Amino acid sequence: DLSALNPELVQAVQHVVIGPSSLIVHFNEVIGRGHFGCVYHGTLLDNDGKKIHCAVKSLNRITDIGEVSQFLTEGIIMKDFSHPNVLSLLGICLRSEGSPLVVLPYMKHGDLRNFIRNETHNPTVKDLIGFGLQVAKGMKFLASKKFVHRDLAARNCMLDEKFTVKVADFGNKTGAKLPVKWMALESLQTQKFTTKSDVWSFGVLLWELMTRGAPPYPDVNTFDITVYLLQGRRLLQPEYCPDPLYEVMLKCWHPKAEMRPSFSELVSRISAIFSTFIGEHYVHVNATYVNVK
Ligand SMILES: O=C(Nc1ccc(Oc2ccnc3[nH]ccc23)c(F)c1)c1cccn(-c2ccc(F)cc2)c1=O
Repeated sequence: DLSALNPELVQAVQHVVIGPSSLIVHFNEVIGRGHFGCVYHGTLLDNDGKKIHCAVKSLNRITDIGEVSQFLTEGIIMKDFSHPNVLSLLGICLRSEGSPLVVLPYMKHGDLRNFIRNETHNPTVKDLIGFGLQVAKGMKFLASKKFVHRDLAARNCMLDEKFTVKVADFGNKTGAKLPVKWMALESLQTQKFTTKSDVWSFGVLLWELMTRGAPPYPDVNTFDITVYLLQGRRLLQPEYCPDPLYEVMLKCWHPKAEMRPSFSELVSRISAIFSTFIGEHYVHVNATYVNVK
């Protein structure tokens, strides 16, 4: 039904729409398979003189109407998400006899977590610190628009052919369903999300980077993370992590949310650490983290 939903709100879906003949969505070519997400290879015909390859995520036709909204609603968020360290949507061409569309630019290298784990790759201490700096830049931008991510993690970050990191979100709320291992104390306790709780999340992300994609707190259950922290615990210093960068992770996990540094100060602090390295140090994988989920 198009008569309709929110005939004054869902009008923004006008701009984000493609022309008559300018798209081809192959299903023999599958970008993957999420869960309730349409992840397939996709071909787009941009005006002309341009050949754009993208990731296609447009949902079924007569799926319903109340479950359809929640979708076209989240695709709109990216309307004004224009930063080089943030993912954005190419458009939404709603078919007449097919379905309404969605489009995300194609990322050659996929998800940041899987890239660092591949053994055929050889990142250095500088490479990894540089991936972290790039995430801090995107968060400083989202923070300024008063936008709260809620799920900052290395698996939600993307990587293209130039090695530019793009923050994104791969489309219950009590105990198990949420990302309890990336959450701040106040968040786990009261279930309310803020930018200062995005800072906590960023420090876990910096941990994943220096261990080359290891899982955080592998011995502790999600049901009891609050109890484990409240004893006075934090993740350990990785082998290939610089002293000063560990001091920064500790600051992101400060007990009082208002004492944590801002994304602005993080960008500042991390660029200095970065600037003192050349690239003569290789990071190898921990045997004990190897083959662990
Ligand atoms: O539908 C989203 N995202 C998404 C992310 C990755 C996806 O998979 C690929 C895309 C391109 N190349 C690939 N190669 C292999 C896999 C792959 C993919 F299909 C979709 C999305 C929706 C709404 C809001 N936001 C959003 C953005 C910034 C933000 F900061 C928070 C939320 C999103 O990200």
